[PDB]
This record gives sequence, C-alpha cells and structure tokens, in this order.
Amino acid sequence: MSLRDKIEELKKIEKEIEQGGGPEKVEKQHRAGKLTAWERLELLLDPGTFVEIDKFVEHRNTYFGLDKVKLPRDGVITGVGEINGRKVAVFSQDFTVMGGSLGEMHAKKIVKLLDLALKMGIPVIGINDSGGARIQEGVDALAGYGEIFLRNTLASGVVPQITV
Amino acid sequence: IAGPCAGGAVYSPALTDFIVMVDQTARMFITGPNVIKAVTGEEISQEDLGGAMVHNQKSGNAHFLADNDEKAMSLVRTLLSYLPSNNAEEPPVEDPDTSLETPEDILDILPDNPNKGYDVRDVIKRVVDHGEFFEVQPYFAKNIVIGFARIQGKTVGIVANQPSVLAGVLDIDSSDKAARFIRFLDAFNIPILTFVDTPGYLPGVAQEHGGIIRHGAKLLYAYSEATVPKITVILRKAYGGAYIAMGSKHLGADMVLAWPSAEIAVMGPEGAANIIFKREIEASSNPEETRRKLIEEYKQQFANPYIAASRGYVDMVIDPRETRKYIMRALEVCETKVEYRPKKKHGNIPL
Amino acid sequence: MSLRDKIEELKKIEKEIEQGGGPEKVEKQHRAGKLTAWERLELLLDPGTFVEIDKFVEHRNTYFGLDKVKLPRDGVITGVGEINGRKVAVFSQDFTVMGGSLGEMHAKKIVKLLDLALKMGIPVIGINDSGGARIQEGVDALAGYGEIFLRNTLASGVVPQITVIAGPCAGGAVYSPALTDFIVMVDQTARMFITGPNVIKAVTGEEISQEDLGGAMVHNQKSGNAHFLADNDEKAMSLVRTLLSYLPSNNAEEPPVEDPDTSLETPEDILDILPDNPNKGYDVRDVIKRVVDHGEFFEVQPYFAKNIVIGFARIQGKTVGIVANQPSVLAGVLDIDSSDKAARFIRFLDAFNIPILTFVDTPGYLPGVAQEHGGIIRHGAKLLYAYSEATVPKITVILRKAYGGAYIAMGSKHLGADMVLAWPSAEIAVMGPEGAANIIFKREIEASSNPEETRRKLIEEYKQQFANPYIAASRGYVDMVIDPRETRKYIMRALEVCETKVEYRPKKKHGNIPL
Ligand SMILES: [Mg+2]
Repeated sequence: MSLRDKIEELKKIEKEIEQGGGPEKVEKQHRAGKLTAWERLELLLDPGTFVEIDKFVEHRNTYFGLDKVKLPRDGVITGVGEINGRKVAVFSQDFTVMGGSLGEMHAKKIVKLLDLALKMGIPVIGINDSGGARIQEGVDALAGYGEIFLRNTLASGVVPQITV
Repeated sequence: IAGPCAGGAVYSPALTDFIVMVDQTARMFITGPNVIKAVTGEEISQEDLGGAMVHNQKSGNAHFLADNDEKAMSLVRTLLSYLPSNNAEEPPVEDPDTSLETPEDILDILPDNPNKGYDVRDVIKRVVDHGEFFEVQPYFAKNIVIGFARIQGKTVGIVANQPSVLAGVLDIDSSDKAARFIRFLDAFNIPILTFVDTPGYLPGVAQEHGGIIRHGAKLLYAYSEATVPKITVILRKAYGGAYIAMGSKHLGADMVLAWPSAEIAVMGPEGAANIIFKREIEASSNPEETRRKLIEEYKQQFANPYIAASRGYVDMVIDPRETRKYIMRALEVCETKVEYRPKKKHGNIPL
Repeated sequence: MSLRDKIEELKKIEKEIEQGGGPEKVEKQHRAGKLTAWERLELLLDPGTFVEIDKFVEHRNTYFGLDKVKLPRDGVITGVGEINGRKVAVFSQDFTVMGGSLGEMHAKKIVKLLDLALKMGIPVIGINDSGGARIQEGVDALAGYGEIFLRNTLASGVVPQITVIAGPCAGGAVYSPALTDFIVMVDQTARMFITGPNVIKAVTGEEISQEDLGGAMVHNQKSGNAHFLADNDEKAMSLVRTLLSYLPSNNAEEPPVEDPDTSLETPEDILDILPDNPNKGYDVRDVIKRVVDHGEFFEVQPYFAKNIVIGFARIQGKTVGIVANQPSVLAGVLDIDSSDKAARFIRFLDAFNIPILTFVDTPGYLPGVAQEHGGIIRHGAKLLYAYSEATVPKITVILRKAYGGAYIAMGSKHLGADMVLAWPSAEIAVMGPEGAANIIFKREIEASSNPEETRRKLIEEYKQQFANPYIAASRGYVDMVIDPRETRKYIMRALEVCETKVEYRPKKKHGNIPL
C-alpha cells in the first residue's frame, strides 16, 4: 500500500529469493562439502563491497512444468565487488536451484556481466557449479551457452578471466 | 549577456554551451522593436521582447539569470568548477562527500496519493554530495529539471521529471532542454544521472502541429548516442514512450534502479486495461465495478517494477534509502567505461 | 516422413505465413486504399531480388490470450533486396496481423535488420503501418521500441535511413521515423501522432479528426516532420527508388554517378527570371532548373517553410544538394522553420559526402514577437553550425539580396564556402540599405529641412556605392562577380576541383549544436 508497506513487501521478496533452492537443498550442498553460491562470494570479495544485479530475474520458458515453479535468480548470482580495493565482476552459480542448470535467463545474466566486465575493463571471476543445460529450455539453453562463449572469446587478452 | 546584444551578434552566444543573462540590463534579439512595429504592427518593449527573463522563461535561449554583473561573474566561476578545460580531460574533483547514507526522510517526499506531485529537487538533494544542486535553465520547461551536482566530489549532470509541474510530462520544450544538456554532458565526459516520474507526453493539437515527434526524438537520440555513464532511478510513474526516453536500459543505461513505488507500464494502466479488457467490461452486468476491479489488478500485477526487473530491464528494485550508495558504487565502476560508436563525420539528429 | 514429405510440409507452413492476417483482413486493407506489406515490397524492390529472413519467427508472450493465437511473421516482413542493382535492407509492417502492432519479436526482427544494414554498409527502408505497441505484451513492447531507436541513432549518418508511413503510426511508433533521415507519407491513408484524438479530447477538450491531427499533409505542411507526400503506395515506392538513386549506400562512399549532362551552357532566358523591380519576387526553382543537369530537380519538404527551397539535383551526373531562398514566399526571409528545414538537410548532405549548392536572395530574418519568443536565435544558429561544420564542397551563388545575418548564414565564405559567385544583381550589405543609411546618416537626416528627400538620396547613393557586389569581391569574400549565363560552367569546374577536397575538424565525440 504505502511506500513503507511496499518496502516491507520488497524485503519479503528478497528474503525468498535469498533462500536459493531452499533449506533442504542448502543442507545437502553443505553435506557434500560444498559452500553455497552466496557464501563463496562472501569469502571472495572485500567485505561489504558486493553489488548484486539482476536478483529479480525470472525464467520465461514454460515447457515441461517450468510455468509452475519459481527459480530464484534463475540459478546464478551476478555482480561487481572489490578484491583488495580493485573492481572485479563475479558470477556464482547456485546448485540448489535445479542443479545449477543453465536456463536462458541464467545465461543472459552471465552474458550481461561479461559484456559489462569487458566495457569497464575489469577482471571476471566465474564460479561454476552446474549439471549443465537446463534440458527443459531446449535450444534456448544452447543459444545461452553460445553467447557466453562468444563473450569469453572477445574478452580474451582484454580482461583476465578466472574460473573456479 | 551583460548589455545589449542585437542582430547578428546573437548567434555567437547561441553557438556556445551556456548563456548567462543579467536581469534588467541584458537584452538580446535579432530584430528590435522598431523594425517589428514597422513590419508587423506589434508594439513591444525591448525588455518584453528580449529581456533576461524572456530568454530564461519563454524562448529557451538562456540558461541562467543573474541579478547583476557581480553575480554573473560568480555564477560563471561556479559553473566552471563543474567542468573540464577540454574534452580530453576528466571533470575536476571538488569537496568530496564520501558518506553513503541517504536520510530517512527521503521516504516522506512522495505523497501517499499517486495523483499528487512533489518537488523532485527534494529527492535530488537527498542523494547528491552535501545536498548541493546547481540548476540549469530553471525558468524554462519546468516540467523537467536539469543541472550539475557531485557524487564523491565528481561532477554528474541531473535530468529529472518534475511531477509538480504539468504532471511531469514530456513535451517539445522539455525535450529540447534536456536533450541539449545531455549532449553537452556526453561531450565533456560527465556522467548522467536520471530521475524518472512521468505519465507520458503532453497531449495537444499544438504539440503535434508543433513537431513533438522531431523534438521528442532529440532526447532519444541524445541518450542513445551518449557513451558517458548513465544511471537511472525510477521513483514512480514511467509510462509508454516517456519511460523509454528517460534514460532507459534500452537506450544504453549502465544501471537502472527502481524504488518500490515505481510503476512501469506500456501505457497508462487505465487506458491499457480499457483496451485489453474491452470485451469483458462490455459483457459484465456492471461495467464500472469490473473496469475498476481490472484497473487495480492491472496496476498490481503488470505495472509493478518487478516485471521489468524479471527481464533485467531494471537491474535492481531498491529501498529508497539505498539510492545514494548504489549511485556512488555504480559510478566508481563506470569511471573506466569505454564504449565505441560507428565512424561518422557526425550524425543527423532531428532539429 | 521423407525429405520430400518435409519439403511439402515446409511449403504449407510458408503459404500459411504468407496469408498474413487472413483473406478478410487483406480485403479490408485493400478497401482502405492500402496495399499489403508484401505488395509494397514487390513494387519497391527489383523483380525477384528480395531475400526474406526471420519469416518463421513466432511471438513468445502468453498474456491476455496471446498463447491461443499464431501471428505470422509477428507482423513484419524483414529482408534484403536490390534497388537498381544495389543492396538495400527493408522492413514492411503488416497491418493485417493485430493492427501491425509491435510485439517483442516483431521489434527484435527490425533490430536484427538494422544491425545488419549497419554492418553491411547498406541503406534501410522502413515501411510503417501499425496501430502502435502491442499492449498485451507490456514493457517488452517498450523494450522493443527502445532497442530500435538505439539502432537508428547508431546508424544515423552512417547508412541512409528512409521511412515510409503508409498507414497508422501511433504512440512510440512515431520516433523511429523521426530518427531516420527522410519520411515519405501517403496521402489519406497515412497518419502519425504520439497521442490520438480521443485522448486529446479527454485531456484538452480539443476535438480533431486523425487526418487533421496527423495526416500526411499536416506533417508535410505544419509540423515539419515529413519530407514527401505520395498520393499512393505505388507513388511512395517509386519516390523511394528515385531518392536512393541520389544517395550513397553508406558514409564511406562517394554518391552514385548517373546520366551526365556534359553541356556547359546556361540558357539565355536565365536573364529573364529576376524581375526588373527589386521589390518583386520570383520562383528560385526557375534559376535552379536552368543550372542543374537536364533541368531536373527533386525537391524535399516542398510544403513546409516554402520561403526556403531544398532538394537533390546533379551536376555532370554527380549528386548535389540545393539550398535556396525563395523570394516569392515571405520575400525569401529566414525564420525558425526555414532554418530547421535547411540545417537538417545540410547535415545529411555533409554526412553522406554530397556537395552543397546554395542560391542566395534574402533580405534577412522574419521580424515578429513570435519568432523571438519561439527561439529564432537558437533555431537560426543551427543553419550557421550546419554550414560551418560541413567539410563537403560548398558552392554559393548570390543572385540578388544578401543582407545582415542572412548573408552570413546562406553558405557565406566566412563559414567555409569553397567558392562564392555573385551575379551583377547581387546586393550585399551589413543590413538593409534603408536601415543602414538611417543609422550612418542619422545626424544629416535629422538636421535636414527635408529628411525624407535627404534620406532617399543617401539610400540610393549607399545602394550604389556600398552594396554592389564589388566591395565584397574587392576583399575576396566573393571570389568572382559573374555573368549569370556563366553560372553552370563555374559550378561544374569548381565541383571537379572539389572532388579531392579534404578538410579536418577537431577531435570530439560530437558537437553541441543548438536544439
Ligand atoms: Mg524547435
């Protein structure tokens, strides 16, 4: 309703997105000896320096029951932070959301982040943790990968690219 | 302009970036009152034809009104303080504000009632260094606000809808005003900070017959062409072509933030819902109940800022109290933004 | 099942797409006096040269019943064809598919087409025929328009962009046209407006028809938005082909050379155009046509600011742009509207490497409070900027009057003209000779027993002694005072030399032209 009611609603929506694939999937990540997508960033970056973008992105493909589910961040955290006072573009795949599978929107977020790293002249860090293509999205997932590969090639010898 | 400025004299000032005019003593016109009277019959004083207020308020020719020569000299010194010497230099860094916090009372500026306005300068000043805003062309096309300010000591230019004047619409004069300013900022390497709250273009036969099409396109061209950093904050309404024009992601903004009060829609929610549900409204056993149900529902489900955030058109929906901090950090990253344009002698902007 | 079975299937899928919105929507289109999107391309492009792309594109948004319909081509045909043997990118909106509304995929098709034109260095022809945003698709529709405008802006002054308005063009749809170089509007069937009459009526109480608000003639005559008025879709297609024949494919080419007139002569009757009475007007196009190849003049914006004339011609087969004061309309004064018309045309010419040929006969600027209050300073300054900035060859011929600021603005030597010629009828002065004598001789005239007689003699002596073309020629401002019958020869010879003209400009992202 009011501006402060809408701020409280915004906070609800963000907490939900920040669950990832939920407490049970998160617990399983930890049992496997693995940190979550957000815990990794929290260790990688200078404290308090990370700005997320595209947190509210949602998938568009409806196939095979995708129209009945919400997929937080579409499985990937993208943003810019600092490492020892220098700007770095980072992405961190969230395995808790459909095995960290790469949907169309997931790919588009990484493409956007790579485009941005190149344009701003900052290193990119990719943290990979993914079963592969979200199979349900069909050829859009391959389009997604291809565009990423294209961005990696243009950035090659321009900004350093590190993968984990 | 610190005195008369008549005939061919006027064109040099028009070809410079900014014109300061001194209140009672400055006058500028191509043709004087005697010749106008001899040709048209119109009786007018030099002040009313081309005084400093006329050019600041009506003609759109001048950017500042100084009360006297002293004030005009200081005004010039202050304007230069925001600018580089040339286009190969970064603008200067002055008196940095490195605090991150936006005050709590930023939450009390927008009215509860969406039909009411507010002064957008109350938002600007709660986001920029030290609350300092140096307004350009304040008397002309007041439905849009433009000027200089600083973020962490570095010059930014501001473009903002003014919802307290003509509902914050865009029109012929506001397009001209903002478009030229944007092009100046771009040329001299200054970031562009845009604040959005607009329901669309001013309707009117005179707007259409006056060329709202070619004039409005100048603002699209200006943002699109610009390679400086472009950060945009949607405060409230952003409908139709006006959403696109006001530093949208689609014209190459680097970051788009939306307050939770933002309302992004293809047209006015009322007009959209009337078209889309045209049939259901006409087949209901009470149209105005269903039409009002559907309009509220359209606003809630379709016009909220999360639809555009879900597509990545809005990078983040944010607490208004985070606004200064997002801008500061975006601008730290964007200090090294390099963007290329096709090789051309120049473009063909609409005129 | 088999490959040939799959070919038969493919052909069926294609035939269904080619129906557009269906037989009844096509009948309706034709009843409105409009051709289909495909019939238009057929006339526009050389026979059998069109290659369509993205024919099989389908919309993705499912809102408001959109998941229960097929929309062929998503309402737009895109591809590449030839016009007179040269490659051109084309799009053609299909009004029979949801009123030619712009969806997400429709827009992406057009974006892809513009990206391609730019990359390949070829012109773009947009045929618009659209109710506006597909509102059922919401912010994606707006995203679409936005990306189109960005592509138009990037392409601006790199490849020629021509828009034909051949039906409705409402809302944000209007801005892509505005960002293109030239707009052809079809009489009666074309309409363009941001806001429609019903919204205007609801908000301002003004009652107006669509034709009176945004018809082809309105935009040609009142608003200054459009450059040509075609009767017909057929006529609009032939107009586009003729226009392109003047233009290069892109900004890295010299313009095309076509059917050279190699004669040097200017007919004797060029001496009979300017009246004996210097207060009488004439049609400047009678001078233009006795100087350019074959007498052929292709006029741009002929209904708007008719006190100035612009268009394309050829000299020895090579494209030139014409800018000329029109003494038969508002005594050939400069004003807001003429300044806009000429300045934008000149910037186009310069961007695409076309010489500028100026014909000067102007007493100055239009006096009036509305001119001052409407910004004649900033608008007038656009013309000065446009000439000053131009690095293409600039040839200026002064036929008669050239007074004050307008002398300067009309391609003067001081703004970088490569050659300035004056007829013996030329009258170059710092302002109108009456106003100048009134200032210079203020004391003699006021002192006199008969101020009007005294004033009258001084004006005559001033015109004779100070305003003749030989004063400016004595300083080298006018390169030559010429016999009017020598005009064509001078222009040809100068243009031959100026083919290799190289001029630099300071490095900048761009300038800050007044708007
Ligand atoms: Mg104007």
